[PDB]
Amino acid sequence: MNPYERGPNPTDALLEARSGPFSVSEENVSRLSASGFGGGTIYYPRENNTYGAVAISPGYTGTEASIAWLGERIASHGFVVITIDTITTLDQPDSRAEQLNAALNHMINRASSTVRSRIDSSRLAVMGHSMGGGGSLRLASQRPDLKAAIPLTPWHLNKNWSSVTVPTLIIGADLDTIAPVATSAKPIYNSLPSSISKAYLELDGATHFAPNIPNKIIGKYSVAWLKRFVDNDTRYTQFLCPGPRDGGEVEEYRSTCPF
Ligand SMILES: [Li+]
Repeated sequence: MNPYERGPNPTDALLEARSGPFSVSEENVSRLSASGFGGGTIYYPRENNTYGAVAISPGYTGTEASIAWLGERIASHGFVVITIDTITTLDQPDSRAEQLNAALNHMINRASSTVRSRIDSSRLAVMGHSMGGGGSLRLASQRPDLKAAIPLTPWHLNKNWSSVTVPTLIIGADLDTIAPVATSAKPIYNSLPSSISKAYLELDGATHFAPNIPNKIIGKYSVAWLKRFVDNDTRYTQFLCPGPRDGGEVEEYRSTCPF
């Protein structure tokens, strides 16, 4: 029925494990190869299928090492993911929006034949930490063709992204003092309309930098959002709707369920 389904039927434990069910290979992107971004590493499933593609940007002063684990973990579930370095570590969100677009075009048009052939270039997503998260919002606003956006503890000058129609998962951190959710992630979340697919997930006991180490909640619901909207995979609806309990790693969850 759904031609884009990949991998076995999902369970909690499957989505929580450090690695998903697809075995993955890497392709190095040199800075000299990258036009308009700082290079990075492409993780892809070795199995010969087509998959959506995802570009992930780090945040201010951040390197790709800060987001590496999340690239390989998402890839291990059935996606082609590039984690990038940016042109300079001090680039601001709109510049990162540009580099995320550059990262997507590198994967689709510039990567080796082994990577390009595994990509359905009509199904793309962006993700970002902090200023990279504002990059994801800005490019999503500019590229309503994208199928998903996951800003992690995001910050952008502007908190009004009501013009975005891409299905967007905002992840915030309750102890975040650098992009406090009160002024950034939650104003960003509430700016998106009820008419689009969206959700807000606030980590419990979590600082701005919780996305930069392996985190089973971020891994689980990132994959779940990408499955539902990059792959149209309704097997994953049940993880997002009504979505995670509190009381235990999840402090708060809002959504426009049902999807
Ligand atoms: Li908390």
